[PDB]
Amino acid sequence: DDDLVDAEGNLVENGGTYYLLPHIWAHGGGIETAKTGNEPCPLTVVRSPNEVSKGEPIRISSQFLSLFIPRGSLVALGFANPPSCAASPWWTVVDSPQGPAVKLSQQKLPEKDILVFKFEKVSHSNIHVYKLLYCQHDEEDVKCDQYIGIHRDRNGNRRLVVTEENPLELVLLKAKSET
Repeated sequence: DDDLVDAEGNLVENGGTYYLLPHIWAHGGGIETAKTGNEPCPLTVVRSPNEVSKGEPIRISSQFLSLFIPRGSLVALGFANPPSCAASPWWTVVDSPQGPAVKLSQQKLPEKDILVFKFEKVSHSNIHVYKLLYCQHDEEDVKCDQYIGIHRDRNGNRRLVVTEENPLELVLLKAKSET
């Protein structure tokens, strides 16, 4: 086993709630939502610009029943307290002209549209730091070949989108609670 480890050195709990913080202190705060484009409400998943903000507590749920999250496990990521307009907490990835973007949804999605993420251990770190991969279909299965990074839009929103150059790198900090 090489399970996911949180920021304090304890195994990440499956289904538990964590703050998804940048490894580099100066790179902003935790994850939250913004209302962008023609969205009717906040459905865009973004990173807070406030370095002191832990952002929202995020549920990290494996495809398995286990207590912890094994190496190479696909996960679904969801807001413990999502905007009222989202039908569920879960993040999904929606294609667009500029590329896949991380969003919330106004309907309930099938598990195959939310179990699309995987954390990947970053080499050369003392603290457990992970890149976040997006896993598209291998037309029957799934393949995690793209990374999530940030794209600051003309309004300053630091949107989580599929990236090419600089994957974000996070540390998972356990939250006092979710709900």
